[PDB]
Amino acid sequence: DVLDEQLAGLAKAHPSLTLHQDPVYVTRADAPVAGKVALLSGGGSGHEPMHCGYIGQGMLSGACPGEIFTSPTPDKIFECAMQVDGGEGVLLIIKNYTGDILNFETATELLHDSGVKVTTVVIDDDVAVKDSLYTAGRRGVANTVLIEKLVGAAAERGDSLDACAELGRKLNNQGHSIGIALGACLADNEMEFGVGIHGEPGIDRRPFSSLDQTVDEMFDTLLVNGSYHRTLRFWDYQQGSWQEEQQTKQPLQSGDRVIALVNNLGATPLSELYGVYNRLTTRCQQAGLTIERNLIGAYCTSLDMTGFSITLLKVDDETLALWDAPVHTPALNWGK
Amino acid sequence: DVLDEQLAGLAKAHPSLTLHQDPVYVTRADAPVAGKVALLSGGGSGHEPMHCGYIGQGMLSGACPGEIFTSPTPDKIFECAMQVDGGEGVLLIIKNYTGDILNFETATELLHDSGVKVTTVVIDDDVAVKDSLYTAGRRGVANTVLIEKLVGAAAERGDSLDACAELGRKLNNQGHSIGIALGACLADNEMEFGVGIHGEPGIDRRPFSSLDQTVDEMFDTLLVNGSYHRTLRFWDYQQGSWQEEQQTKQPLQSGDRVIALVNNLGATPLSELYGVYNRLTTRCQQAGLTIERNLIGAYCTSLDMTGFSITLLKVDDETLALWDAPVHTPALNWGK
Repeated sequence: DVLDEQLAGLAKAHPSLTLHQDPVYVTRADAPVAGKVALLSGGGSGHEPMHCGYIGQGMLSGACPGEIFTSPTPDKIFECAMQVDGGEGVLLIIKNYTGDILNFETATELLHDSGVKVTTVVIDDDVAVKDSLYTAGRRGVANTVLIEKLVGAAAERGDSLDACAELGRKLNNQGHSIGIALGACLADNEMEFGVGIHGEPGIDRRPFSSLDQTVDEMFDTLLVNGSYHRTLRFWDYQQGSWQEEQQTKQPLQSGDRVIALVNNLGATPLSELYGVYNRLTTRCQQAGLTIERNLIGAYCTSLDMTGFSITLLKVDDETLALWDAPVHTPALNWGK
Repeated sequence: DVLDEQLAGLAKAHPSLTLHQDPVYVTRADAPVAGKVALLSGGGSGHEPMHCGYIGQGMLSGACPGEIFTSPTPDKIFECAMQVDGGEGVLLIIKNYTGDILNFETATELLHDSGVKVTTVVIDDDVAVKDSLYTAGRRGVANTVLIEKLVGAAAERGDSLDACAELGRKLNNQGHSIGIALGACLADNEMEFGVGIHGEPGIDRRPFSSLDQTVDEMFDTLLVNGSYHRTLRFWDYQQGSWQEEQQTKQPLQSGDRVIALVNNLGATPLSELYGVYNRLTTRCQQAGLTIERNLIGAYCTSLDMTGFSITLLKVDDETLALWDAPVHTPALNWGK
């Protein structure tokens, strides 16, 4: 099995990780880490390094890869959570797709019944389409990475489960993303505008004229599709039930300070991502948005898709301190 | 100009870098760093992050990007060297291509004529073809990155120009690389075996049967094409002349300890690189090679070429300590 070989490769390359079998999941080699909230995510294979490359101090305690573009099954999530539980609870970060929501929610209930204190954060940052074939609402994409790092820092600092969960839900309401594909993982010189990370259709297919023009269209969409009201359920561990919570996003606005992630969906040359970043800084400056930090690279992919996404996450001094906090993972590494 | 936009993007993304104009080159924002050997490289654009993503503490003092797949002109190299000169010499790392050799060698003479103490290291690690399209000898490829890190660590701790040069030349004789392409940056299910990073032809075109079989062919070739005797010129700054030096490489052999770099030439998914790494570990174990450290990712590219390269560099305890030493650049970051 090729997925087997790929995960074996991951494990051999990174002694800081432990690959488990029966069921398969990956954790930090030092898990369970006593006295800290444990953070977990997962989803289909094919988005590497999301989420396995984000396992480590200051970020995820473990992750649960599934088959290609397919949520892991509940047994993997349950077993991974039980392995990383440090006695302060486990927070599950779930990207908004039919499969992931079902499987992670099932695992949440199984955990609660086994006495594990658990709650959830749903990610729905893709501003492009509401109600795509495999999502109720908006899709969860690259802002998931930014939230993992920020919530990861908070957990590492010693924040409680509730505090980590509230922070995750708040950041989710402040991050906005959009992706484009020039070719899947249709017509030449044509792009899928607002594509999903499993290849889901976007807003439309339209001509590619230039990188700068494409970035302008993506940026404009982030500015105008920002307003959003919807229900997101979260697990209330005190009552042992799902709580429907209305959640509101405000549009990005002049005066906002942001973290920008220019993300390779798979086969875009880094040179081009820097070109994208250049146009993006220009547009943010014109719109009154201050980019405070950035990430540019392959962080949330879709196999070998030719395309890229832009994520802008509103932040404040406190959030920037969490960003600057140390992180030690395969894909993201920085010290104090 | 697209290149202009991409370099501006690089500069805006990384305050640790300074982009210069008239002529264009990039340096560490803190250069010149007094009292340390300054390390520089450069080459065509289209291999990002090599070399601009390696500018930073523990690695390059600056780099000189040229036009796509084209060496920078001598003025860019000269001005970059003068900007980073810290009074202890400048070491130029040159990949072995007709253009790069001519331009860096011309810049070397100009520097010497201007009173700057300089010397060079030529990289010729690609074992695939001798006398390719644009190279006298063997081509300089991804081992250039490992050498920049190792010599970069040596310069950073205060080693002399001579010691840094000697180290680079020694490492060059110990590193071996080969790349393959499935599609350029021809026939279906066929690969260019031993492809060059500018898209130069390889050993041959052959069928692609599986990832594991491809890795086996690549690995076998590294084992059998290892032995190599050739002349590499270096600048003798005491005599003010080029010195023709015979240099010898031994084949990789049972008992060797190595650093392995599995490198995306452009559009290979990370999942596939881990699969490559998994097979590579098996083959190394069978051959008696101990992999002590690895790097897996997009480190020395060829636009959006679909393909990857494998580099194995023989090392010892001293070299491993240089590898583990702190490095803080756009592409590579680790501390103690």
